[PDB]
Amino acid sequence: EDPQLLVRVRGGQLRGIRLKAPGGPVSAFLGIPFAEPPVGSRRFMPPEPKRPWSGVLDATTFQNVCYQYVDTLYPGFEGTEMWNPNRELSEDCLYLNVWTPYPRPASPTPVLIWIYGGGFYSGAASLDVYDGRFLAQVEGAVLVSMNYRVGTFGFLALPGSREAPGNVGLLDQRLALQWVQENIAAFGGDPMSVTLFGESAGAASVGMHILSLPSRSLFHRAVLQSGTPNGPWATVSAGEARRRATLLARLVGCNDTELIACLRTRPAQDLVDHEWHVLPQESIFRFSFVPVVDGDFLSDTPEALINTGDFQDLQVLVGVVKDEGSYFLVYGVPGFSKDNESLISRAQFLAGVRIGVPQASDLAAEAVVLHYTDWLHPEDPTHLRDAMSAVVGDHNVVCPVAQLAGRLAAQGARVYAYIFEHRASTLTWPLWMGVPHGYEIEFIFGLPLDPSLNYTTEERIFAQRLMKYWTNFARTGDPNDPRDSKSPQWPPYTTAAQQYVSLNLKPLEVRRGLRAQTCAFWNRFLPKLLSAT
Amino acid sequence: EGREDPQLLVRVRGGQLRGIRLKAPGGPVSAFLGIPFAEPPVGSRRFMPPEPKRPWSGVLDATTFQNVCYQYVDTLYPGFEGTEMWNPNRELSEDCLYLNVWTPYPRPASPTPVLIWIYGGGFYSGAASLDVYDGRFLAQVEGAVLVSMNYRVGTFGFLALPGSREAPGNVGLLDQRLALQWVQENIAAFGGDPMSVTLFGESAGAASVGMHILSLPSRSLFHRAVLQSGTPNGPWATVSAGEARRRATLLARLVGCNDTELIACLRTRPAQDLVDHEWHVLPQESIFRFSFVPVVDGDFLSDTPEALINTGDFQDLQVLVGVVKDEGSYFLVYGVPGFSKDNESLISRAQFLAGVRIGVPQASDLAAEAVVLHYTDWLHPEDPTHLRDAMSAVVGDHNVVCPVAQLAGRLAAQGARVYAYIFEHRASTLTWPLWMGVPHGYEIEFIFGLPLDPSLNYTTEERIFAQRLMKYWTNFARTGDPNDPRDSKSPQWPPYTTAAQQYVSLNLKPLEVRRGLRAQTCAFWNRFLPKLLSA
Ligand SMILES: *[C@@H]1O[C@H](CO)[C@@H](O)[C@H](O)[C@H]1NC(C)=O
Repeated sequence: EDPQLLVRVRGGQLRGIRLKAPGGPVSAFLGIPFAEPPVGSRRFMPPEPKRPWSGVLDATTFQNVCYQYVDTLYPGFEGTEMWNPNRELSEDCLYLNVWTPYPRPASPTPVLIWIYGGGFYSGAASLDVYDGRFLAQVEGAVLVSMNYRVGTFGFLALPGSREAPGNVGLLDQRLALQWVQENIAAFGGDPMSVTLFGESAGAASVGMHILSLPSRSLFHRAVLQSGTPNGPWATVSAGEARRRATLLARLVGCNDTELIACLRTRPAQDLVDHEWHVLPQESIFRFSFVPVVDGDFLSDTPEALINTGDFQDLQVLVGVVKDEGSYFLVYGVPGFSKDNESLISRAQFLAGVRIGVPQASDLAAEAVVLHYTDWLHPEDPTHLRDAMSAVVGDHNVVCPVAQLAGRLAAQGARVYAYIFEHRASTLTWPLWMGVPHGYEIEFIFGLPLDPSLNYTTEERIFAQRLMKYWTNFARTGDPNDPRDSKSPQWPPYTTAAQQYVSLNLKPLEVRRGLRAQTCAFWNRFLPKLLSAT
Repeated sequence: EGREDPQLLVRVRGGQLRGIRLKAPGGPVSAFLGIPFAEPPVGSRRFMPPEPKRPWSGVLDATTFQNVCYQYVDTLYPGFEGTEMWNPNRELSEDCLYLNVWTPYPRPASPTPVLIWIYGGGFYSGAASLDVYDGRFLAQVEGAVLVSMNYRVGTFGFLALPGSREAPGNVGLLDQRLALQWVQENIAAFGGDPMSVTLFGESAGAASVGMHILSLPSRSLFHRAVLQSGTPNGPWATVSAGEARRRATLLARLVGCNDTELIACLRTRPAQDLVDHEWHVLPQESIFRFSFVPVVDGDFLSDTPEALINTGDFQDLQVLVGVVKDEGSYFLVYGVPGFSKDNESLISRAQFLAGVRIGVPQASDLAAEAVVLHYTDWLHPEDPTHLRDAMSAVVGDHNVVCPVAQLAGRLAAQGARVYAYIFEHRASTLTWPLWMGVPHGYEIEFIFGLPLDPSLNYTTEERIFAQRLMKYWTNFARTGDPNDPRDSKSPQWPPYTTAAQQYVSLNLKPLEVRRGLRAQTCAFWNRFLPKLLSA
């Protein structure tokens, strides 16, 4: 009974496991319950604090992954499977993991809380890419990750109802943050220095915690990687959530109270079966059950909230990867596949745009096509392919991120921005997808430090660099190594200068304007095209 | 005759002409100036088609330029060369339908290629007698027969009651067509080859050239065409029949006036009255808009130029087209608040938004928003220098550069041999400020070879440059190809194609080949903006 692996939290005792990281041991506490299992009558409902437990709860193993769609587009392919559940599915999934240095830190240590992506329909804190051992070992970071409900279970709302208020997945996260405030000191984490970080939907979730007052007392800093609360995909209106919930119910054979009672009687997989048959249009980067603008958790739209919010005593790190949109195209854009080079035609491109920007009118779609057509090579297949990728990445990530960075900086935040441009050597996706959505995570988490993963020496040093930026940010609100001069400084992002840095194998390069012209098209023009028409 | 220079006595269909031996730098040229090609379009003939000049008797003196067609005289900057060079340089009179011929001296033995100049001036001004249209250098240095003609401008050439007998519109264009006919019949008298006639013109001259391309009865009258910074298509060169009716009726009201009764009243008005009100008839506050322009009459122009270039068969056609670096800069001082020749014209974002409304007077709110969006540099959205240049670009692109791209594109796609240029050399003698760059109209002096006149103070490189340009142009006139078929050292000027979109830079440096004529930006004006404005 190693006394370093034995901790007492408000609910009782836990016993972790000593895990091996390349440069030494780390204490891991895996599958710590933070909520009552949200099962039976508690499906679709807000989480409640886990009741205390007797004796020593075994926290040496990852708990169940929340009930979700499992991906089958490319069975047995590592590129898709790395995002697939790696533990048993179960509605009983409200668990969090903690990694600390071994021995557990002597002084209060900054806490990083990870919030996975997965389009609000999938994900799990237990994937290899979110492994906290390296950050814990190399940087001395106390790292926390939590499971939160996804799909219908986390996000199906009948807004205004008592039994499906919506945003419960987000409340799952909030409860885990609450859990951190109350318990992390026991692990030698500093509750007064909690940085949230997340990618894709996890990034949108971080952004919603920024935009939701009761979350603000629970962290001091945020990192949003390739995702935002604003933009086309991260939220739906009350009216729209009701409609999909209503539609899914009918689809599974089901007054709010009565409708929800019936949904609660259905096996999990039944709801997941028809999850994807509620989207209003054929569309990539669109997700059935996502956070709802409820006038509660989110008092207004994220757009409204970031335009008017006061972000003065807040530090934010935000960024994107070089090819945000490539990944998504192979999920229903004709002409796109991982298996060939996906050189498309002009016609495939116009049809592709109606899917990538599914909310767009004929006119708006035309505006898009005409903006993204390189007019010197109008029908070049490489150009059209790369442009399709760009349309989707810009619409869904880069421009919402630029939009967020701008508003936050204008309104008092300290903002640091990046673009991630190193394609992992081990990437199993074809070359044309470039640096796809999500392939920066393994690097931030420090996976290349595991010599058995066959990442290049260079990639290992890169990963060390990134872990340093992220943890320096966690530590100070500033990603710069406060002992260094060689390698330029990472300047804050501002609305004036619009400075961001490229993250890749070369030293930091400062660039200005993050797709400034193209994001002006998305953030300023297209709205007007739809608000008048 | 008897004691006169035997090289200066020519006969044409209407009689005998005495010309004048002129001194050019490399030797003498024959000039026949002020040859009437039409009955004076006066009195009851104002607004009417030109009637062919009735034969005269005796020897017509053709040794001086004739009257300039009645027109508005620019006063914006009194004393200033930059504006005066464009102002009438002979008496203003409605009796102005004369033309000029420059040939070698002595006149060539074998028939030589004819270049016919059609001057610009927005269809409200111009004269074939301005110094920058001096045909002597092209005549002396390239052995060209150069012909230029006056055509009625403003109301006299373009006021139209479409459908009426007494003011059918496009008569200015018909003046041009009459001089083309005169060339067909008479040019061989001068050693000109009527079977090798190249039209070239700039701005409204270029637009004019393009309308001859687009109007079948003019097609038989020339073989090759040069359009300099102007096109029959685009937002300024034509008006709908309805809009010309509107402008003409309104002008009539303004001066005190059944179409017959109205036109008859207009004909009783002094010429100067019409000029005094010609600017009071435009629908919006605008620059690069002109009141009385070619009308889409279903006669001269059987459809809109856009429709005709979209669907025309241009198989035989050889066309040279291009633009100056800063097409728009000139126009900004003529009524965009903020802009002037006397300072750097650094403007505010506000002045930019307002300038866009004036520069694109046909744009709805959303359309203008799009323009502003497209031309703003979002790195420095408030920068006065960018905003100034952007304002220029907007006006330049919308009126000239993108029309030329649309034209070049359509013509190429439909059988034409198109050669394309961007002229980027700023005259060392330019009197406009530096910020205006290479303004609209400032390639003309080079094509015409003025720098060859050592009294004009052009640099030696400009002299060599002018010669180069004269060579490009007259080769194109001669062959349909601006390239020198010998000189293979010099980089070749490739045709412009939809595939490769090649055009050449014209400046002091040897030819450079570039691809795409503001391709991205012109897709906005040519492909997107129309679609917007269907909403
Ligand atoms: C050209 O230069 C000479 C220099 O002696 C000067 O006297 C003359 O006024 C100049 N003329 C022009 C065209 O400006």
